[PDB]
Amino acid sequence: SMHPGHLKGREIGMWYAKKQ
DNA sequence: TTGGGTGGGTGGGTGGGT
Repeated sequence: SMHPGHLKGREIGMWYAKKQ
């Protein structure tokens, strides 16, 4: 409800690698 | 043959690889 999760690859790593 | 640890693992492996 806050993170993508549906992303695959650097897509999610560059979306918020800052975890949460 | 579909990224890498020049990002992290109280994001996850019902996402893929080193």
